Amino acid sequence: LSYNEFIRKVVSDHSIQEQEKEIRRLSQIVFGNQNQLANQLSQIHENPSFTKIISNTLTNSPESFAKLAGSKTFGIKNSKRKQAEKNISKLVEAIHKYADAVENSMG
Repeated sequence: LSYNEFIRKVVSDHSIQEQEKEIRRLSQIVFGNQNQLANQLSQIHENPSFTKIISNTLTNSPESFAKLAGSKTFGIKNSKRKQAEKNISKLVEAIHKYADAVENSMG
């Protein structure tokens, strides 16, 4: 309702939106579905304290959520699979940034 408040909201809204976009881009690479983690994102949005649990699973057991993009044949990962794996770290970071932005907007 105040000018400074409106500015803070604009910036806050913006950082949320930019992370959502990057999460979609990275999810496409990791899982082949830019909305693969829609459930988890809305869960985090509702309660950002769930971010640690979800992030740990993504880091250590990503195929709990879905099969990774690409394939692995007799232990040999093709190029799509290698790119999927190499983007998990940045997907986790984007989810942490999203959670931080949501957590900050709440106050």
